[PDB]
Amino acid sequence: RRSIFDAVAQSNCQELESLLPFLQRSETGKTCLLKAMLNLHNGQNDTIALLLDVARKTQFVNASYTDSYYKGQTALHIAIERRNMTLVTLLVENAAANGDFFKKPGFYFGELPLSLAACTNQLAIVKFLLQNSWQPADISARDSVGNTVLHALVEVADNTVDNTKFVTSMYNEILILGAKLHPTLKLEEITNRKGLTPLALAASSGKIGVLAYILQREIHEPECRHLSRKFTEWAYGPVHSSLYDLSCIDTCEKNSVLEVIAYSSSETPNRHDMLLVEPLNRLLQDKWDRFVKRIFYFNFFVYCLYMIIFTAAAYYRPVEGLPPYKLKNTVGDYFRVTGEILSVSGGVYFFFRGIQYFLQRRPSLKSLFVDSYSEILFFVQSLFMLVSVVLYFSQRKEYVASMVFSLAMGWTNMLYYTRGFQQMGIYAVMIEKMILRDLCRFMFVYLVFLFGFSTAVVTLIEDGGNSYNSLYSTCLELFKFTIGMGDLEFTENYDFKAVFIILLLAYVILTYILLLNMLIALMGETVNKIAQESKNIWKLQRAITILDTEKSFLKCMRKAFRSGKLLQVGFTPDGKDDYRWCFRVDEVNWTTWNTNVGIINEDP
Amino acid sequence: LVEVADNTVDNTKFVTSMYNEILILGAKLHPTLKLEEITNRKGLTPLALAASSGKIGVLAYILQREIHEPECRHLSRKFTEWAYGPVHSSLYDLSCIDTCEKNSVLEVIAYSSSETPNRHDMLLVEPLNRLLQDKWDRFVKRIFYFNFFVYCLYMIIFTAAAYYRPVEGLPPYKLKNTVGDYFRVTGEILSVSGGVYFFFRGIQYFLQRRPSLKSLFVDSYSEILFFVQSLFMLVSVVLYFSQRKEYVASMVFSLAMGWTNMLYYTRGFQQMGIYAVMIEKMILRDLCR
Amino acid sequence: LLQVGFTPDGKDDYRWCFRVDEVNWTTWNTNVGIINEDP
Ligand SMILES: C=C(C)[C@]12C[C@@H](C)[C@@]34O[C@](Cc5ccccc5)(O[C@@H]1[C@@H]3C=C(COC(=O)Cc1ccc(O)c(OC)c1)C[C@]1(O)C(=O)C(C)=C[C@@H]41)O2
Ligand SMILES: C=C(C)[C@]12C[C@@H](C)[C@@]34O[C@](Cc5ccccc5)(O[C@@H]1[C@@H]3C=C(COC(=O)Cc1ccc(O)c(OC)c1)C[C@]1(O)C(=O)C(C)=C[C@@H]41)O2
Repeated sequence: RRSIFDAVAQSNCQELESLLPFLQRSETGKTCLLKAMLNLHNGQNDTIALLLDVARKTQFVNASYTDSYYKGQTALHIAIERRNMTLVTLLVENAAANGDFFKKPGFYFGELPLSLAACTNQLAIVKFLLQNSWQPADISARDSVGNTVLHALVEVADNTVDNTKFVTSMYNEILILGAKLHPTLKLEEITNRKGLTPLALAASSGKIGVLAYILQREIHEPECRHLSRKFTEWAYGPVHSSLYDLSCIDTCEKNSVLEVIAYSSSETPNRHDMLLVEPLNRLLQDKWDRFVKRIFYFNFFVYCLYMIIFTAAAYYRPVEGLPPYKLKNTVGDYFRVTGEILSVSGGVYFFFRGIQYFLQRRPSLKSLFVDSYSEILFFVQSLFMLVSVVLYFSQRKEYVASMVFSLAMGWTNMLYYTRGFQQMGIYAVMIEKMILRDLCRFMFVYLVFLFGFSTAVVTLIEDGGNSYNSLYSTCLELFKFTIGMGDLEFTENYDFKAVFIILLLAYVILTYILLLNMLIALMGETVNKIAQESKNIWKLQRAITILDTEKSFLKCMRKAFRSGKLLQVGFTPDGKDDYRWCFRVDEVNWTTWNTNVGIINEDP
Repeated sequence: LVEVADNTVDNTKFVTSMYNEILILGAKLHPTLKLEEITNRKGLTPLALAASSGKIGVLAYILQREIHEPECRHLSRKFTEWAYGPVHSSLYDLSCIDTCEKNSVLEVIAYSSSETPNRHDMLLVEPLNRLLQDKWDRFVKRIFYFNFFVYCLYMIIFTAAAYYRPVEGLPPYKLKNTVGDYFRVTGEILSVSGGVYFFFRGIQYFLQRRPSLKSLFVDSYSEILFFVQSLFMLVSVVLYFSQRKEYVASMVFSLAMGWTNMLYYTRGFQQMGIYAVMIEKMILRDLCR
Repeated sequence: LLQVGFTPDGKDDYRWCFRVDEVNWTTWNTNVGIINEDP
């Protein structure tokens, strides 16, 4: 064994030739062929052919490494990786890499020779394997996870421009070849174990390039034209109207692309930019303009009424006695009690809606305050209302201490409804983001400074006065300096006036002049950085609003409000009458001058 | 060759190319001799000299250089452990980047007196940033957080003991059998011990580094502030045991400084470390004018 | 501590290395000198 391995590594067949007659007369698992293939330089491994001939003259071709790390690897995989067309053909003429190296430091390409060839830019080897006379590869085969070659191609994509160009081109080539070989089979419809298709997988994983390619792709070849999603309804001059498939973009049995993009947990790289693709933005705008805007405005109006009733009923709360408060025959009492009942009902409604959302989505802690700010705020207001009810019926007077907070939250939650308008939706987005990010840092630093100087000042004071020798009072008096209401001499119970005035001046210069102006500068810089990002965040928020409204209204009319019209785009390869729910859009282009064919309809 | 380099793009290309050529020829003629190991009178090697003088181009060339020629391959620092497809894992030498007998590159870059042109950008080279992040994640983060926690405890004890200072009489204040007096005296002892500790640490730093006056407030802001707080504490002690009531006039200042020194510990976090950096720089530059 | 090759006179060039991975689509595998046979 050692001598054979040494001869194979040395690329010398003299020792192997001498030992062959002797053999005839007489943890890893690597075979002689695998070792020869691995230890090959510039195709200098010549012992492979002799070893294969000897093995045939004496099952060895399929020998594979048995190690869990490299389980399943064979000579064909090594040849394919090495980019040896001749060696690959020779090995094929005369499996799945399940090893941990090839599972989801490692490289994932699927677990089939066809997938490995497809993911590596060896198109010729893909073609040869697909139409190899000795043995053709199975285009529809799936690995352990269930990914096909198309799933593997989607997984490989990393949004790099060259990588995107590759993955899209190879996807198109494999699609066309698969259609040519097996017209009946629908390759894209296949799903992996998780249940996602290549399009759904691309939308879920954030691969914007693959999604953009798939959504709007046209194959002009008459041989394979049904493998397209964007057609051309007609064209007269520089004007032409086209269609988009919208097959599983609007409503799909498993999961549509819109809801996969919108309901992503923000771990997806670029959810915000994934809705700018050609069909999706226009589809969302169509849904907004058609039937969602009126429902949104009605919801806003009803919330306004609820808040007005809540404010009126809380303003006129009974003040004399202890809760609960017995009813009175006066009409005012009846109206007040009606207001309280309506407020409590609204609180319960929001409580249940928040619980429903948190169960359905199961957000993680990190993304809880980054993707569900509005839901958290509404749920917290409902929680305050319910605590207020519990205290009120427990003969406690602290219920008001809860109620007011809820009431305050109520009004400040009206900003949620500013997402129906672009220019105010962006303003609310910036308010949210600044509150989340900047104020935490600013307040940590501010409180460090304030507490340090308040402790120093109250230590200096001796109260011997107005009992200013209190930490709370000194903290409040030093905080007043920040809001332009600070008295420089608010006490005289100190033995040393110079120390007191020096401390106050230092605090004023360090916080009022330095920290606050620095915060102004940082807010200005942040406004510039996120001028465009806020627009994308607002668009995502409105898209989620549209999806929620449509899902809620599905009960009233599940399929009545469907986007796009059913149209015939051509004939199927086997039958005819290729009917699909298309979404027409027009376009005008002076430069190119009408040079194309395939206009579905004769007359514009 | 290192001395000649002036960080110009053409100059850098020259100096690196000639360095490589001379290295290869020297290896061919005299394989046994290790040319780079030689040092000048000051004791620096070409790599250490490049790191010290701020020559970022020469440092970047030296740190990550591979000579594929089989004749002279050991004259390389960045290898290639393996490669399967578009994925490959490589290695870096780290010979005298982490620990060196004379002076490692990391400590030469970090402990430079800011006269070096571009200390700040010299840590972005391929091995150094990842090496520092590895050290942070592995064993330094926990010690930093423990130090922050202990400083928080010290500051809380100091604040509590200074808040309840005796007000009637003249120092020193005789002890009382009450438990509150025992706790207060324990707080004072702990505060004084912390002040002495920071005093000695500041003296140690200033002796080891010997900063110049110009760079004193540009490279050792935190050290100066901690030393000044310790100085205030010691002056407070001296006045307190001299039967003077002005010790409080010192103590409070120290106390104030104490809390505002917590910002030193915001460098364990990027987004607040940058904020503290800007506070420092603005205080130094803009407010004077 | 890892072995990176053989010294010009002796052998077993051992040094304290710091491994890092890299991924690159564009260039397509064209080099030699991989220290280890198997990834
Ligand atoms: C859950 C969180 C973060 C939060 C809950 C409450 C207590 C809140 O204080 C904060 C912390 C705070 C405290 C003081 C000033 C700023 C922030 O911020 C919000 C939270 C911050 C707001 C600011 O107003 C808004 O953000 C409205 C709003 C903006 C964007 C939205 O998409 C939105 O949809 C619901 C609502 C107002 C309060 O909710 C309010 O009215 C009360 C009494 C305190 C504010 O805690
Ligand atoms: C050595 C110097 C420059 C200094 C020492 C003290 C007296 C200081 O005033 C200054 C001058 C001054 C006075 C008033 C306003 C701004 C600046 O600035 C600092 C110095 C300025 C600060 C500002 O807070 C900080 O800078 C905290 C800090 C930031 C960055 C750090 O890396 C850091 O590490 C220790 C600490 C607070 C004081 O130290 C403080 O608490 C007291 C009572 C006065 C401030 O002199």
